[PDB]
Amino acid sequence: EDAELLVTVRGGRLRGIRLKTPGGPVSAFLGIPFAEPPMGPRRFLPPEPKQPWSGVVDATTFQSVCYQYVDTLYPGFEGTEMWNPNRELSEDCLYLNVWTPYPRPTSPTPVLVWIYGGGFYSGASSLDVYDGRFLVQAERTVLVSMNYRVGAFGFLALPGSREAPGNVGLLDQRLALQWVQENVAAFGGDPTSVTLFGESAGAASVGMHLLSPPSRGLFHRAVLQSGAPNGPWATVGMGEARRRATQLAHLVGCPNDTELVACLRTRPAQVLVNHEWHVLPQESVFRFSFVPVVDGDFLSDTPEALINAGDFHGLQVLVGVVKDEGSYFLVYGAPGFSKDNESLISRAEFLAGVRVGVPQVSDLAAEAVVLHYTDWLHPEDPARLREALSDVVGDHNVVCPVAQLAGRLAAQGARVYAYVFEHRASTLSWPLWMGVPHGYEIEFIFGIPLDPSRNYTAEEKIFAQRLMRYWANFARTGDPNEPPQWPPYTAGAQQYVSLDLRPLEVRRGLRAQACAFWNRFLPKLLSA
Amino acid sequence: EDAELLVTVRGGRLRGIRLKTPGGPVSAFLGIPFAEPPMGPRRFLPPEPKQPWSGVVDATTFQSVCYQYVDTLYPGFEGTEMWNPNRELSEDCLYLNVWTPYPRPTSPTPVLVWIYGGGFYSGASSLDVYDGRFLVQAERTVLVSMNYRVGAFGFLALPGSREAPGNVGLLDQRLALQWVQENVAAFGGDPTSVTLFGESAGAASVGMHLLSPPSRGLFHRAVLQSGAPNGPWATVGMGEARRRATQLAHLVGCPNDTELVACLRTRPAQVLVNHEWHVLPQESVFRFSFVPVVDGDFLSDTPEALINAGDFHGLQVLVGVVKDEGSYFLVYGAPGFSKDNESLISRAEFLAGVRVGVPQVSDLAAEAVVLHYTDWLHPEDPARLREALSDVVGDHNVVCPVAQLAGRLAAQGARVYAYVFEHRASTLSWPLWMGVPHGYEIEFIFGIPLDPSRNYTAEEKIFAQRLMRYWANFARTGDPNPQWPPYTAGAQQYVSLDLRPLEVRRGLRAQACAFWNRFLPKLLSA
Ligand SMILES: *[C@@H]1O[C@H](CO[C@@H]2O[C@@H](C)[C@@H](O)[C@@H](O)[C@@H]2O)[C@@H](O[C@@H]2O[C@H](CO)[C@@H](O)[C@H](O)[C@H]2NC(C)=O)[C@H](O)[C@H]1NC(C)=O
Ligand SMILES: *[C@@H]1O[C@H](CO[C@@H]2O[C@@H](C)[C@@H](O)[C@@H](O)[C@@H]2O)[C@@H](O)[C@H](O)[C@H]1NC(C)=O
Ligand SMILES: Nc1c2c(nc3ccccc13)CCCC2
Ligand SMILES: Nc1c2c(nc3ccccc13)CCCC2
Repeated sequence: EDAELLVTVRGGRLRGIRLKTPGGPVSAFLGIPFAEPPMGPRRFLPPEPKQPWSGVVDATTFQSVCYQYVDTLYPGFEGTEMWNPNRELSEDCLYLNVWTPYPRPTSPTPVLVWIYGGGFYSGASSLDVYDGRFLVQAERTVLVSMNYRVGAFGFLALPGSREAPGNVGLLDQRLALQWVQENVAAFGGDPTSVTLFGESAGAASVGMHLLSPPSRGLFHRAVLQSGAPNGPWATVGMGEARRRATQLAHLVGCPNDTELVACLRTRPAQVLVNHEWHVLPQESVFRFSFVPVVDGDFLSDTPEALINAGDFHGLQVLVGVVKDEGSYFLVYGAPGFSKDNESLISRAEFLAGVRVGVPQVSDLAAEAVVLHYTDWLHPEDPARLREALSDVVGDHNVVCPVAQLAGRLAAQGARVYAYVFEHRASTLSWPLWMGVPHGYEIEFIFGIPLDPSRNYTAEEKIFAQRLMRYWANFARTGDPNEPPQWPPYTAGAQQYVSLDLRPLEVRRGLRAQACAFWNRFLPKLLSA
Repeated sequence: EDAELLVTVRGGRLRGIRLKTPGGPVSAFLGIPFAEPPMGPRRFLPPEPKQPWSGVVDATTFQSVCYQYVDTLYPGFEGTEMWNPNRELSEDCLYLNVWTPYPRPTSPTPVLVWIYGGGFYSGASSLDVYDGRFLVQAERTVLVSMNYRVGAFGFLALPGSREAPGNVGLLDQRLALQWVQENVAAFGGDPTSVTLFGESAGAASVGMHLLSPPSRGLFHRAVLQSGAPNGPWATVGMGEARRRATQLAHLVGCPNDTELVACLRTRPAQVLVNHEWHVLPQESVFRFSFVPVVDGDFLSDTPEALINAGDFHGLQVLVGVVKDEGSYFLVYGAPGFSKDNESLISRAEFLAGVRVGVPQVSDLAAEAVVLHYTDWLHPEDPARLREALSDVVGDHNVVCPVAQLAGRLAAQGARVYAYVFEHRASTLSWPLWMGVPHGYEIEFIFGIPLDPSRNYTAEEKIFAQRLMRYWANFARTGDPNPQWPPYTAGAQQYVSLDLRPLEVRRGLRAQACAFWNRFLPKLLSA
């Protein structure tokens, strides 16, 4: 037996596996339990640490995915299946993974912690596209990813109740981050240089760990990719959380908060998932039923409030977006859209879709959106209309939330780096009109193009290697630049770089004209 | 006696004068009385027609300027003095002018009727820059201009009262237009082809005649230059009109409407003028105390409602703006501005000026303006800020009202032509940063460059002749015609007027004017 694949952590002994890379061998420890299974009476409760075990836990394959809705819109389509669970669903799912160089490192090695996205209703650390092996081998880091509860199992909140307090999925993450502090050295990781990185809801979660003091001592640097804690989708108010938890109970035959959660706990997990989307107040895209709740505990104020009031000196942050953040979401409810035609919508469809992409606002607010995103020299051009609705959804949900976070953090002491990821993968199966859709920079950051079994080009492999260098430099030093150069983002100059097969190009403003509308004006209108 | 300079109109006999022009003689009848002098007990009342006279009235010079404020911000500066009165002030001012070719045409000739602007508080047909002689001698048309009462004397309104009903300045205009129908033939004019054209408030008045049926049988075609009846400055509501009338009264020592107007009539005209600007509710630019009031009589609804609801089939309209409508207005009250330095304002000054240029709106509305006119990659560039405040003032007060007027008329049956005038006159004395300011296309329409005594270039003279042809072509055919296409709500085509040939372009500040015409009203109701 290979001693490099035996590790003792505080709970007990683990047996790992050796994995091949086009470069060298990597050690992987998959399916390490870090919490007690949140089953039965423990559904909806904060995670409790994993009791220690005798014998040797076999950490040789991915454990199960937390219960979640499965995309069925395009059965068999690679563009959606790559995000669907690739292991059995279980509520017994709070496991984490460690990838480390082979043999295990000598000296403390810098640690990357990955938090997956998926709108807080979906995701898993087992997905192919989050494979740690390439970053570990190429950039000599230790990489940890964790599963955390999603949907109602992670974020159903009856605020004030002991029985369903909310944010427990967030607490899953924190527990994993605590686990990393106490055990990562056993694998050669340096617990004093831990960098959090995530995408979609994972980037929102990274941000929430920045703004929650108990989490803030658990890591040192942050990367937020196409997501932010201040997005209109990433948090919910106490009342709406209570209304949504309550409508779910009604939809599954339930039933006193205690009597209500008690009844929810007797229902099969899959039953809750089947009614997940029906709790939403409105037909929408880019809105999700059970997300983090602002109740004064995990988040003492709204993420936007906490950003504006924070002393962020001594923090380095890497943030960015892809070119076409909003595109794919349109085929999940915007009238006239499809992945299978050109989606050249009519003006009436555009106006309809504006209410789907910016839900729950006054008619005045909708008109203000229609005003900003219309070219009044071409009010009915279908191609321009498709592009504008994509820009509405992308600006409203990702780009302008991210721009606000970056600018406020920068103006309040943080060193910020910003990127726009502008390369469309040669392997992409979504239509060409979707551009670079939300999420399709992750495969390059994780180095997936280096897999020979996959058919990327020679330039994409080099591109992936550049990206891994940028991210790893940021982890080690707080600066993505190699020790043409990538400048910090400031509230004034608003400089960012474009990542593609061409060399770095520095540009100004993350959609500054649009994001003035969403960040500066539209809040004021909504208060009157 | 010269038989060409005697005309008989329904009131009596008139004696004219023969005028020299660079291109030949022109007959001019200047100072024809068309109403009884609105003096004494007739201050504030509708004009009453001139009663006929025996003998021969000498219509040989411009009559008096109606009582108005005189600009003193830059004493002696031609840029302001050229608009100030060039005759004595009097309430005895209701005279009009007729220019006609020499000898008088023997076939009926199409008529252009000019209404001057000046914010409804100032102006005169006497001004050099409205000299009719050049248009007449070049395009063989008959040109008429009239004086109309301005300020309180033309537009002070206590709505509902017979003693100060308001809009009497407009009725002065209407009376002159009635005069044109009964008498223009006596000079060779054709009362069946009359084209109204005006600028600033004169353009807004042209529009109000389109939207009031009694005026609408008195002309056939319309030209609106840098002004429109739907502009935020061109009308006022009944209540606000009454509030300003009443404050003006209080400020000059006057306590019953008939007793209030009675007391106002005992005040010297100059006393009224001195207190004109004090009734304005707010510090502002591009706002004027006494303007047309929407009271259901002359205007049965607001100019927007009447436009949006009107069937305009069979109407031809020529409309347009200058390049920099808003620029000069800023040195009259916007913080940091001067005609004498570059006025490279600070952002703090910019934000202040937005409240002066967009007066009487909610803080929310003010913010909506700041959003659309800030470049958020250069939020504090002084030059960009200067250019942006100019655009705020010009777009809100002129460009977008005219564009709204143009598009709605086109979409409901009218043939519309639109222009942007982009030539800065060689003679201009306003600073270079103001561009082509509001009003500095008029001299080219009237052909003033043909005056040899004035130092225009040979290219400006050719340019002036080209413009006069366009306007006169529009007057005779309804079509100014490289070809100048109709303005429509979809394609929104307009032409650029400068020393280069016609260039067709799209949209009268379409992105900005969607804000002012489509969105901002909705925001102001909630
Ligand atoms: C441009 O000038 C304005 C106006 O100042 C007037 O005109 C100048 C040419 C000069 O004659 C000044 O003395 C005049 O007062 C300047 O704005 C003024 O700033 C002063 C501060 O000293 C202030 O008291 C005034 O209220 C301001 N005037 C207005 C109308 O707001 C402006 O600073 C000058 N711009 C420059 C120098 O770049
Ligand atoms: C594009 O597709 C939209 C969705 O229609 C669905 O998908 C297409 C491919 C067809 O199979 C259709 O029958 C399905 O219901 C349409 O609503 C939209 O009109 C289409 N746009 C076009 C054809 O230009
Ligand atoms: N780009 C993404 C898509 C889906 N889920 C995702 C989850 C996380 C990050 C990107 C994603 C499901 C629908 C297909 C697109
Ligand atoms: N441009 C104009 C100015 C004034 N009056 C005007 C009147 C009509 C048209 C343009 C004008 C008086 C102030 C100086 C500028």
